[PDB]
Amino acid sequence: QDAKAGEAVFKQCMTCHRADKNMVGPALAGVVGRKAGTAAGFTYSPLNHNSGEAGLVWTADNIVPYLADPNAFLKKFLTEKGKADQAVGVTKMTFKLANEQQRKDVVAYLATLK
Ligand code: HEC
Repeated sequence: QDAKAGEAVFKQCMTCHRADKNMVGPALAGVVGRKAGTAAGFTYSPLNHNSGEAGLVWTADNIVPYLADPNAFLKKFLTEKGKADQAVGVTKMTFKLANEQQRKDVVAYLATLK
Protein backbone atom coordinates (compact mmCIF):
# COMPACT_ATOMS: atom_id res chain seq x y z
CA GLN A 1 0.00 0.00 0.00
CA ASP A 2 2.98 2.27 -0.69
CA ALA A 3 1.78 4.50 -3.53
CA LYS A 4 5.28 5.81 -4.26
CA ALA A 5 6.55 2.27 -4.79
CA GLY A 6 3.43 1.76 -6.87
CA GLU A 7 4.76 4.32 -9.40
CA ALA A 8 7.26 1.84 -10.74
CA VAL A 9 4.59 -0.84 -11.10
CA PHE A 10 2.25 1.69 -12.79
CA LYS A 11 4.72 2.16 -15.66
CA GLN A 12 3.65 -1.32 -16.88
CA CYS A 13 0.02 -0.24 -16.77
CA MET A 14 0.91 2.85 -18.83
CA THR A 15 1.50 0.53 -21.80
CA CYS A 16 -2.26 0.36 -22.18
CA HIS A 17 -3.81 2.86 -19.81
CA ARG A 18 -3.78 6.61 -19.44
CA ALA A 19 -5.27 8.60 -16.55
CA ASP A 20 -7.67 10.69 -18.56
CA LYS A 21 -8.17 9.21 -22.02
CA ASN A 22 -8.95 5.77 -23.30
CA MET A 23 -6.22 3.80 -25.09
CA VAL A 24 -5.77 0.01 -25.35
CA GLY A 25 -7.54 -0.10 -21.96
CA PRO A 26 -9.93 2.39 -20.36
CA ALA A 27 -8.93 5.64 -18.70
CA LEU A 28 -8.07 4.94 -15.08
CA ALA A 29 -8.47 8.30 -13.33
CA GLY A 30 -11.20 7.81 -10.74
CA VAL A 31 -11.23 4.03 -11.21
CA VAL A 32 -11.27 3.56 -7.42
CA GLY A 33 -14.99 3.95 -6.74
CA ARG A 34 -16.08 3.37 -10.35
CA LYS A 35 -18.63 0.75 -11.43
CA ALA A 36 -16.77 -1.72 -13.59
CA GLY A 37 -17.15 -1.37 -17.35
CA THR A 38 -18.22 2.28 -17.35
CA ALA A 39 -15.34 4.51 -18.49
CA ALA A 40 -16.97 6.84 -20.99
CA GLY A 41 -16.34 5.84 -24.60
CA PHE A 42 -14.60 2.53 -23.89
CA THR A 43 -15.90 -0.73 -25.33
CA TYR A 44 -15.47 -3.45 -22.73
CA SER A 45 -15.59 -7.21 -22.95
CA PRO A 46 -18.88 -8.84 -21.96
CA LEU A 47 -17.10 -10.30 -18.90
CA ASN A 48 -16.09 -6.87 -17.55
CA HIS A 49 -19.37 -5.23 -18.66
CA ASN A 50 -21.51 -7.93 -17.01
CA SER A 51 -19.48 -7.72 -13.77
CA GLY A 52 -20.21 -3.99 -13.44
CA GLU A 53 -23.86 -4.56 -14.35
CA ALA A 54 -24.09 -7.11 -11.52
CA GLY A 55 -22.86 -4.35 -9.19
CA LEU A 56 -19.05 -4.56 -9.15
CA VAL A 57 -17.52 -1.26 -8.04
CA TRP A 58 -13.71 -1.17 -8.05
CA THR A 59 -12.30 -0.48 -4.61
CA ALA A 60 -8.86 -0.21 -3.03
CA ASP A 61 -9.42 -3.73 -1.68
CA ASN A 62 -10.80 -5.67 -4.67
CA ILE A 63 -8.46 -4.35 -7.39
CA VAL A 64 -5.66 -6.21 -5.56
CA PRO A 65 -6.93 -9.77 -6.18
CA TYR A 66 -8.19 -8.67 -9.61
CA LEU A 67 -4.68 -7.84 -10.85
CA ALA A 68 -3.39 -11.31 -9.92
CA ASP A 69 -5.77 -12.85 -12.46
CA PRO A 70 -8.44 -10.65 -14.06
CA ASN A 71 -10.32 -13.56 -15.60
CA ALA A 72 -10.44 -15.61 -12.41
CA PHE A 73 -11.57 -12.61 -10.36
CA LEU A 74 -14.41 -11.51 -12.67
CA LYS A 75 -15.55 -15.10 -13.25
CA LYS A 76 -15.65 -15.77 -9.49
CA PHE A 77 -17.50 -12.50 -8.83
CA LEU A 78 -20.25 -13.27 -11.33
CA THR A 79 -20.42 -16.90 -10.23
CA GLU A 80 -21.01 -15.76 -6.64
CA LYS A 81 -23.89 -13.60 -7.86
CA GLY A 82 -25.62 -16.63 -9.44
CA LYS A 83 -24.56 -15.29 -12.84
CA ALA A 84 -21.91 -17.82 -13.93
CA ASP A 85 -23.38 -17.92 -17.43
CA GLN A 86 -22.48 -14.23 -17.87
CA ALA A 87 -18.83 -15.10 -17.14
CA VAL A 88 -18.10 -17.55 -19.95
CA GLY A 89 -15.96 -15.06 -21.89
CA VAL A 90 -12.58 -13.56 -21.11
CA THR A 91 -11.38 -10.05 -20.43
CA LYS A 92 -9.58 -7.90 -22.99
CA MET A 93 -6.87 -7.18 -20.37
CA THR A 94 -4.27 -9.92 -21.02
CA PHE A 95 -1.91 -8.67 -18.30
CA LYS A 96 -1.44 -10.12 -14.82
CA LEU A 97 0.72 -9.04 -11.87
CA ALA A 98 1.69 -12.00 -9.71
CA ASN A 99 3.45 -10.22 -6.86
CA GLU A 100 1.09 -9.27 -4.05
CA GLN A 101 3.14 -6.36 -2.72
CA GLN A 102 3.34 -4.88 -6.23
CA ARG A 103 -0.42 -5.18 -6.58
CA LYS A 104 -1.03 -3.52 -3.20
CA ASP A 105 1.38 -0.72 -4.06
CA VAL A 106 -0.01 -0.03 -7.54
CA VAL A 107 -3.55 -0.01 -6.13
CA ALA A 108 -2.41 2.58 -3.55
CA TYR A 109 -1.14 4.56 -6.56
CA LEU A 110 -4.53 4.16 -8.29
CA ALA A 111 -6.31 5.54 -5.23
CA THR A 112 -4.41 8.82 -5.76
CA LEU A 113 -5.46 8.99 -9.44
CA LYS A 114 -8.52 11.20 -8.84
C1 HEC B 1 -2.59 -3.92 -21.96
C2 HEC B 1 -1.72 -5.13 -22.21
C3 HEC B 1 -2.94 -3.73 -20.47
C4 HEC B 1 -2.12 -3.60 -19.42
C5 HEC B 1 -0.56 -3.69 -19.36
C6 HEC B 1 -2.91 -3.35 -18.25
N1 HEC B 1 -4.24 -3.31 -18.62
FE1 HEC B 1 -5.77 -2.90 -17.40
N2 HEC B 1 -7.04 -3.19 -18.92
C7 HEC B 1 -6.73 -3.43 -20.23
C8 HEC B 1 -7.94 -3.58 -21.00
C9 HEC B 1 -7.92 -3.85 -22.53
C10 HEC B 1 -8.97 -3.43 -20.17
C11 HEC B 1 -10.49 -3.56 -20.46
C12 HEC B 1 -10.94 -4.99 -20.01
C13 HEC B 1 -12.17 -5.56 -20.66
O1 HEC B 1 -12.35 -6.81 -20.53
O2 HEC B 1 -12.90 -4.77 -21.26
C14 HEC B 1 -8.43 -3.20 -18.83
C15 HEC B 1 -9.17 -2.99 -17.69
C16 HEC B 1 -8.67 -2.67 -16.46
C17 HEC B 1 -9.42 -2.42 -15.27
C18 HEC B 1 -10.98 -2.43 -15.21
C19 HEC B 1 -11.43 -0.97 -15.41
C20 HEC B 1 -12.90 -0.71 -15.60
O3 HEC B 1 -13.23 0.45 -15.98
O4 HEC B 1 -13.69 -1.64 -15.33
C21 HEC B 1 -8.57 -2.12 -14.28
C22 HEC B 1 -8.88 -1.79 -12.80
C23 HEC B 1 -7.24 -2.20 -14.82
N3 HEC B 1 -7.32 -2.54 -16.16
C24 HEC B 1 -6.09 -1.94 -14.10
C25 HEC B 1 -4.82 -2.13 -14.61
C26 HEC B 1 -3.59 -1.88 -13.87
C27 HEC B 1 -3.56 -1.28 -12.45
C28 HEC B 1 -2.56 -2.23 -14.65
C29 HEC B 1 -1.07 -2.20 -14.33
C30 HEC B 1 -0.84 -3.04 -13.06
C31 HEC B 1 -3.13 -2.73 -15.89
N4 HEC B 1 -4.51 -2.63 -15.86
C32 HEC B 1 -2.41 -3.17 -16.98
C33 HEC B 1 -5.44 -3.54 -20.73
C34 HEC B 1 -4.29 -3.52 -19.98
